[PDB]
Amino acid sequence: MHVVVVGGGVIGLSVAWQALERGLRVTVVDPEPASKASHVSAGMLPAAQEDLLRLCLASRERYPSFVKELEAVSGTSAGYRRDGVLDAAFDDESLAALDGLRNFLAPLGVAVAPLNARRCREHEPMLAESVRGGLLGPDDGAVNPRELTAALLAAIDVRGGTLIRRRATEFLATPGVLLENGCAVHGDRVVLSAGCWTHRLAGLPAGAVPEIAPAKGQILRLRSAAPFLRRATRAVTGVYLVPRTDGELVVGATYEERDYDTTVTAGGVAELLGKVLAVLPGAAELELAETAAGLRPGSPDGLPVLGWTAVPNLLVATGHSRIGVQLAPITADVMGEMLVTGRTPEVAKAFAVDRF
Amino acid sequence: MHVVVVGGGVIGLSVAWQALERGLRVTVVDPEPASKASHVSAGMLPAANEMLYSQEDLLRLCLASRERYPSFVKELEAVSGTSAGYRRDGVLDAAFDDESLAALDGLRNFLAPLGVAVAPLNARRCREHEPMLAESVRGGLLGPDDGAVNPRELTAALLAAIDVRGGTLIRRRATEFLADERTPGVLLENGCAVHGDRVVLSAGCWTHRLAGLPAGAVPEIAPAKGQILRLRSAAPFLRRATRAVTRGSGVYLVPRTDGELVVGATYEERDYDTTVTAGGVAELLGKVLAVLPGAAELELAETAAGLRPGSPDGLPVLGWTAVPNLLVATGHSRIGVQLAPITADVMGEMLVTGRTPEVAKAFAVDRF
Ligand SMILES: Cc1cc2nc3c(=O)[nH]c(=O)nc-3n(C[C@H](O)[C@H](O)[C@H](O)COP(=O)(O)OP(=O)(O)OC[C@H]3O[C@@H](n4cnc5c(N)ncnc54)[C@H](O)[C@@H]3O)c2cc1C
Ligand SMILES: Cc1cc2nc3c(=O)[nH]c(=O)nc-3n(C[C@H](O)[C@H](O)[C@H](O)COP(=O)(O)OP(=O)(O)OC[C@H]3O[C@@H](n4cnc5c(N)ncnc54)[C@H](O)[C@@H]3O)c2cc1C
Repeated sequence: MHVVVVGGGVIGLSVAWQALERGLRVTVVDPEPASKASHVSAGMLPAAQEDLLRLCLASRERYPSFVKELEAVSGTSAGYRRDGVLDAAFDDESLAALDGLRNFLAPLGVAVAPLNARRCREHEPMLAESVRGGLLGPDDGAVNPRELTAALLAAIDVRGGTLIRRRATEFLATPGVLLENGCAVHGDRVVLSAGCWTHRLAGLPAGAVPEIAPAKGQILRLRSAAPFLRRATRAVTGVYLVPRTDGELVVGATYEERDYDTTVTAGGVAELLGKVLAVLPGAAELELAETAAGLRPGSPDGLPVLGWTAVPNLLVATGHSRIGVQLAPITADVMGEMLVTGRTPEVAKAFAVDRF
Repeated sequence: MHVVVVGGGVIGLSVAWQALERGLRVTVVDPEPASKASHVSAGMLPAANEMLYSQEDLLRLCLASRERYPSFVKELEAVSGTSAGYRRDGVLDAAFDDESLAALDGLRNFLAPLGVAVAPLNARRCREHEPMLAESVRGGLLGPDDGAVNPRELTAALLAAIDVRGGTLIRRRATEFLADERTPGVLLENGCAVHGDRVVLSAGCWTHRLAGLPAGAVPEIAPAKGQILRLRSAAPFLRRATRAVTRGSGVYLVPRTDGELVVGATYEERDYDTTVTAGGVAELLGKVLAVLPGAAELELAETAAGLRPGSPDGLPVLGWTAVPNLLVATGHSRIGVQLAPITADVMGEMLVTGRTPEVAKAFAVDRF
């Protein structure tokens, strides 16, 4: 059977890859794959709503083997680091949220080591002395989404998946899509995973797909020749600080309701620099190498949108908002199953399209 | 006669242009003209400031350049058929606390004797001239006859003009000064040589680093790093070149006609480093958003960093060296765009007459 995946960010690429891994034939339609939210994304993979939590822990459990399998097929690196994740808090408010977080994670078998202010500074010398304590998640990490999507693209190629670099301009009642150049592509199944543009595809029957509203996020990248920070760090007052091996240090992110605007603004960059310098005062001399902005794919109730629509053979896989890099593997596994079996794995039932 | 100008930022391009205008033949040596401090520069053309209070000679140099700027630009656009991006809509000096409002009183008294139009403005009048100022504005001064230039457009014109008048541009690095010959010259990185009747060094903070210079000839032109940024809106955000002071620190806000808004600048001692840093950009954004809170929505379009050419005593270095037929024209530090015209006029005279105009005597090389 043949599945057409509309949109090729981290969510359609992963989905398309796993569909191939399950012996399906796959076409991905996207004029510029891995160019949007997935391009600017930080790739923090923090452990962290019961249903969503369960979805995240499953994706978490799966991440290591997902990456292993992907590198094997692709002969490429996905840039997955498992050096643990440091949660650092700097005031009463934030130190209390850590207690809540640690209590939320103990029952579920997630390694979480509480750290007092001192222990925090020993794990990360570059933290400001105002640090009040933290949590260490030694089994967690972070990925470089740019490397992850590059691998997904390589793997999809190796397995003979087709990539069409054109815009899907219309959905056709088997299902298919019209492309901007006039050519058409039908398949046995169609999967929409076009981020915050999913619901904007002309020809979708009213009510089929809910509004995947964009949530803007500005983000920046600093650099030093040698890495500045020891490991993926969350500093709460939340700012995400993700060191790459080559000296890049990602700093995200703003969360904003600005429709589809992706302008990098004085306000946003000032917000981010303010946070990083408050908790990493030595970051003052790091080079500001990049500033960017992307759109998170939302949903009317803030949770992912996975499974069948009321339109036969039309599925969706979107609305991962703040954590799609994190949810990418489980989403891929889940949609694989759905396509092959016709049934919806238990862990995904909460995110059916029909709930609206 | 033939003059070789080493270095082609705003100071050698202007100098070279005026030398041509005076019928000299001119060669400019610079691998990438107008690429350094002159590229990042804001182009504020302020009359005077706290810095000139205890510096009568420099003040006199600045006021002369100020007087000359309008006609300099007129003459340059005429020769070049190009715009230099000189705006004369006046300059707004805005203050935001007691400290800064008092410094304005001092500044207004400093400028009245020198024939500089300066209109005091109360907090209300400030907000009427510039609606985007924060409501904490405490009062200002308007300098209606002052303005600002876009250095990028100014150097483009200088380059066009120099071309039109048959000046030669050699896009190579001068690697060595050739001393002790009938005439002075420079060796280039590609091995070719260029002599002239006069040589003028105007290579910013690299001037003193040219191999072959006799010891003591040129003093240390030490770099002073400055980061600067550019914001943008489709329609202009700020009405005119604005200086805002608060909490004992200043920021320059220079609107261009196309919506670009320049915001400078940091002053830092980092030798020759021109890295744009988290610290520097945070400094600048902090200042602009404090006094222009609406600037939060503006696009951050560009960040940059440049090296100001300094001098052992902080004043320009103009005139002859102890090496015969070897002149210099550098060390303008924070205000070379402002001083560019007068510097050009002055060096023209020096080359043609052999004498040093009175206004420039204070900046002789030999003072060290
Ligand atoms: C600043 C920022 C930081 C983030 N940090 C993290 C983090 O640290 N950890 C984490 O887990 N998550 C993070 N996220 C979230 C995560 O990056 C996103 O949820 C995820 O990238 C969504 O993937 P997606 O493929 O659904 O959408 P996208 O990556 O936006 O991909 C959608 C694709 O659809 C395509 N498309 C659009 N219209 C059409 C059409 N008509 N035809 C064909 N194709 C089309 C586009 O070209 C695009 O490539 C972050 C997001 C942002 C904005
Ligand atoms: C951030 C910042 C903001 C500023 N804002 C203002 C302002 O608002 N108003 C104002 O008046 N001034 C301002 N200035 C000052 C102004 O930018 C400088 O004083 C002026 O640029 C000095 O220019 P210059 O031509 O001497 O040197 P530069 O512009 O540095 O030019 C020197 C040139 O020499 C060339 N060169 C170097 N070595 C060699 C070699 N061996 N052979 C050949 N060529 C060589 C270089 O390539 C370069 O093009 C600012 C400066 C900075 C850094």
